[PDB]
Amino acid sequence: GIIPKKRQELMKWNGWGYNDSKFFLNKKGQLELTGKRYPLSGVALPTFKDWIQNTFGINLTPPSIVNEDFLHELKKTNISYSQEADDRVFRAHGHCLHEIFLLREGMFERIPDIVLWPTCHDDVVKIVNLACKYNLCIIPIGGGTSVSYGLMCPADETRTIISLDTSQMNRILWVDENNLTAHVEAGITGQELERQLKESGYCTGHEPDSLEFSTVGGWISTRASGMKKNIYGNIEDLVVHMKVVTPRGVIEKSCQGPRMSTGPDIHHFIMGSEGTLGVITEATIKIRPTPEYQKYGSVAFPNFEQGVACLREIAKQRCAPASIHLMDNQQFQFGHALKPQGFDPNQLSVATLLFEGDREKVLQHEKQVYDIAAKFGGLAAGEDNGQRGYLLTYVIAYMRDLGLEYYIIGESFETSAPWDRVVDLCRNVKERIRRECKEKGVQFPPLSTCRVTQTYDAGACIYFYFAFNYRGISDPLAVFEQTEAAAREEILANGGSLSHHHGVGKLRKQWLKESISDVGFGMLKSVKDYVDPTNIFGNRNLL
Amino acid sequence: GIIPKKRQELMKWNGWGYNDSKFFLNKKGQLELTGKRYPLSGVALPTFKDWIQNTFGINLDHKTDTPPSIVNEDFLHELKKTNISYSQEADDRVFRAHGHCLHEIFLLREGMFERIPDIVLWPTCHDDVVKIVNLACKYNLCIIPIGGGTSVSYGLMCPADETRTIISLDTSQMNRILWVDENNLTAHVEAGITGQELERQLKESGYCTGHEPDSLEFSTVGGWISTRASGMKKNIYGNIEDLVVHMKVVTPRGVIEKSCQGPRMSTGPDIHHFIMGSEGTLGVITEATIKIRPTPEYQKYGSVAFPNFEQGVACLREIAKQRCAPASIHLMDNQQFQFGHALKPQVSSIFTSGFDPNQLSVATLLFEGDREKVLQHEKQVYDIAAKFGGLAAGEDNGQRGYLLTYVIAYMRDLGLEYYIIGESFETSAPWDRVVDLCRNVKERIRRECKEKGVQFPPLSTCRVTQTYDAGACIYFYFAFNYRGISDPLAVFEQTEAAAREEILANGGSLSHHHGVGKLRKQWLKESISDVGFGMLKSVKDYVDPTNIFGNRNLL
Ligand SMILES: Cc1cc2nc3c(=O)[nH]c(=O)nc-3n(C[C@H](O)[C@H](O)[C@H](O)COP(=O)(O)OP(=O)(O)OC[C@H]3O[C@@H](n4cnc5c(N)ncnc54)[C@H](O)[C@@H]3O)c2cc1C
Ligand SMILES: Cc1cc2nc3c(=O)[nH]c(=O)nc-3n(C[C@H](O)[C@H](O)[C@H](O)COP(=O)(O)OP(=O)(O)OC[C@H]3O[C@@H](n4cnc5c(N)ncnc54)[C@H](O)[C@@H]3O)c2cc1C
Ligand SMILES: CCCCCCCCCCCCO
Repeated sequence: GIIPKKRQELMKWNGWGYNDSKFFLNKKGQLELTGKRYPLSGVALPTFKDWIQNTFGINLTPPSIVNEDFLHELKKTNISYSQEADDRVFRAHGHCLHEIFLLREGMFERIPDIVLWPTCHDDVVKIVNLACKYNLCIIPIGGGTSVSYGLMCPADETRTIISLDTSQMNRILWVDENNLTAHVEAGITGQELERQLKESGYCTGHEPDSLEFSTVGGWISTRASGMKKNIYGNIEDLVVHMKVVTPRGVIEKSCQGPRMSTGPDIHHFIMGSEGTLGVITEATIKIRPTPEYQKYGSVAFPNFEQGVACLREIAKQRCAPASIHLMDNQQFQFGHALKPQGFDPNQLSVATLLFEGDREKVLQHEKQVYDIAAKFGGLAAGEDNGQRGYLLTYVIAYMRDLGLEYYIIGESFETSAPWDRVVDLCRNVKERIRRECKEKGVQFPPLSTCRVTQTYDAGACIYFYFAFNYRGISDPLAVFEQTEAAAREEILANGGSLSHHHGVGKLRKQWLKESISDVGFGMLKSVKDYVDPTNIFGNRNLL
Repeated sequence: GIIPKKRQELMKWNGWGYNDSKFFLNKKGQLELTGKRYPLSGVALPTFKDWIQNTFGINLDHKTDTPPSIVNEDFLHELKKTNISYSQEADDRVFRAHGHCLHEIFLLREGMFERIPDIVLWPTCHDDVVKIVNLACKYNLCIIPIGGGTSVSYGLMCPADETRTIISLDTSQMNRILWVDENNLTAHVEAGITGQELERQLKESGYCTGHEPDSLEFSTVGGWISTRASGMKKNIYGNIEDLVVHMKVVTPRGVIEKSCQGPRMSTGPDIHHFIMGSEGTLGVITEATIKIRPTPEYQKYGSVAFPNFEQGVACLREIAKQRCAPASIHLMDNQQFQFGHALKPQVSSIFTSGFDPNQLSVATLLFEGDREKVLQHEKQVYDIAAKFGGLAAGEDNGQRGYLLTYVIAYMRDLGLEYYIIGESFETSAPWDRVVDLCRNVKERIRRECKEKGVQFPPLSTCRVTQTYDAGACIYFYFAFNYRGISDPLAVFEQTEAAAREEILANGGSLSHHHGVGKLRKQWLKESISDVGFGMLKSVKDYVDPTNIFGNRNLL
């Protein structure tokens, strides 16, 4: 769980995840994941090659510029640092298709000048003070999992850029059993956090698909949302306290009250601030007893529309299981071709379910969902379609790399939307993608798939996957980037949000002002100018 | 429920609630409420008098010019062209010069305010509010919004040295439901609508919000958003921050509004949270989208008696750990149990004063939802309560407590008639501090009162009113007979400030829901840190550069 300083040792320098885990062909011509890390690791997938082929129509460095007297004072602190090219390049990007393309086939315009590794809050304080005194720029990094250009260094930033890496600041400080909270350092990952709590009988239940690398400070910065938010909350519900180092000083509430009325909630000034205001160093998070029992389920529907109506009714009755997804036909089959070993199969849709809690509770809940689903032509579809629909959110980032080795570019994007817009939004957005690809000269209809991933009282989170064979297409990236901007326009035109959880970074900046209004934007600017008047936190996300 | 412009016609000008509802001595010499509004209205309460007497040491036989309107003539000329209703009448202005703190009421009964609004305006829509804010930029005016006037933090008090013309911008005529969306289960409303009228109107379509603060009869959507209001059934429905899905705000800089109605976003820091808790300092909230739910099938009341307060707390904690809190659960201490008891109809004899009865505590419970779920739930909660010595004290005690919430504020006026000053205050605290905080804060109150030369021990009681994962809301009530005391307001105000220190020192917050206003300003920086304070200031300075919104709450 602890990220070592030298990341490339165990992680891919040009891709998602670990070095020891990549899809290859076993000695039977079947796709299989390498290594021993996962459930699916070493598990052969007889059907997956046939799925790719049929679906896509295929066969199968800048110098370190640093002030010498700053550097001298930094030697005195004993904080570990690096000016090595591979360290700096590793931290120059997140996991946008664009950025991954560049790493494989080119170089970044700008990369951090030096990497620093504080181990505690006081080290962060020194670093922020040094950056004030010497006029440095700080971009914080935790997991490096940003999908929003949130870690990209601005091309024209001429100051020394410090990549402030939070990975060695990763302790559980205290677990409070009476209040059911855990106070942690911001660089701890989801994986390591859960491993450690579990040993004491607790969990956080915060499970973003990137939990392996993505950190507590990253979740707060980007307003992260987890797979089981229906039980545990999204990040804004989980956090009860935080400590933040800004150029102006340290933000921290004086007490750990569960809920306050003491003016506008300054925790909300920091959540969603995407590295632009300071460094979150410590956070207090709600914890829970480990669930007794878990069960997967799934449900088939005659079409997408009926499935959507069903999830809505589920949310209306306020009995969503720990997690419920709805997949459209394409994705269902994407998922179906992940197995080892009527209704109109064009439009047939599948919901996946995950229940957790005490056993007779789960079992009693499971019967309540199926009845509700019965009303909408849904029939129980069994456990293992359940399991593997989820593992489809979890390995996908491995698949994207595989895709790239065979001239396939793909990405995901998401929106939230009100319940009465979901059906039209999905249909119109998937179609917009097909139309744009045609018009740009893509020879094969792209993969254009969506799934509903979160329900709320007022609406849903919608996930989209988009991918095409770039065969005899001159410029594959830029076509892609244009198609994805068009899909955003389609999303906003259908009443969807700029983002549900990924965030804005530099990728969705141009839309922020209309989304939050001019004055809204102005309010954000005015906090930035007060807390960080010299713009030390100059990743230039959001504004 | 639509507030008329001239409030004093229906409402007390020197106290809480309606004109037709007050306590009095009936012809049998027993305390009774006049009028018909409440379930207790017109019901004799034989034992109340004794309790007052036993608890306060009074026999109950012993009872007890305005600033000119300064307004610029050309502004006034431009205001006439808008057709926005206004008044410069003294009684309209005095009405809107206060909330419901003890100190303010005392003043209304025995003196006059240093400073009251110069003019009252009644916009009926969002565009009116924009005209008024534009007019105040142009003419250098100051604006204090008011909705229900139920602030208990000095949130509405006009600063004495404010020299500009003060506009009391009254939102009571902005009260419509603009749309009820049944696919999305949301309602879009104008900010001036009251809890009571909002629910009444949703009910006709099959809906409710379930936000029920004790002041719902007067308090408003805009008000709730400004003060971060908390309602009794937040366990089911959420507090104000969970209920609001969208809002529209008018500021001197322009109009704050998100472009979409998504349930949840990651588009930077959530600007809704800049406006919730702003207490009138930034602009007028004009419109808001709120979650609604189908009207619950069935409601059920319950109660449980515990050996002591401590065991009761431990049970509440455990209910929260299993996450099966009823729609509402209150744990009241012994004194409050006994007070409840004084309000039953059975007339005792005049020669007449396995649980120990001056130690036991009572939790009151309310469940709502589908009949079937309610009943499983009820049974589940009692099973837990039993593991803590809890025995069901029955549904009539449950129903009684939940009715008495809306009549308690009328009791304070009664007390003031007989030389008794009292006030409530609240805090939120971590689970592991609740027991000590309650004990120490109550004991601090007694010590303070004795040391300030109060003859008779004060009423010093508490209840736990909300449970959360991380803690609880605790509600205090504090009251004493001030006969013989030289400076009673000063004594009270000093005691309440010591209780507040005693609260902070025991791990509790500055406020769970009443908020800061001008009453708790001195503690804010330390509560939120200097930089936290700094950040709020920077938004105020951007959104309201010339401090048009000049009630001076918070900062
Ligand atoms: C395969 C994959 C799956 C994903 N699944 C999910 C998901 O389920 N749910 C979800 O919400 N997101 C998901 N994401 C997006 C991303 O993981 C989240 O936004 C994550 O929270 C970012 O955390 P991190 O530690 O990697 O932050 P980083 O990538 O390291 O940084 C993100 C932003 O936060 C700033 N920042 C980071 N740390 C701090 C700090 N401590 N103090 C101040 N600023 C800081 C950075 O400067 C940057 O702007 C996924 C991404 C990938 C690639
Ligand atoms: C007996 C009693 C019981 C109470 N019970 C509760 C309770 O259970 N829960 C709870 O949370 N509170 C309770 N309160 C406190 C109070 O009702 C709440 O704080 C409520 O939110 C105030 O709303 P209001 O409409 O009366 O606002 P007002 O007092 O009229 O306004 C309060 C503040 O908000 C401003 N304001 C009003 N409208 C707007 C507008 N639309 N835009 C911008 N600013 C505005 C005012 O200028 C002032 O600063 C109680 C008060 C009393 C007296
Ligand atoms: C082999 C098929 C390629 C499909 C492309 C889909 C890529 C989605 C990965 C992005 C990760 C964000 O959640």
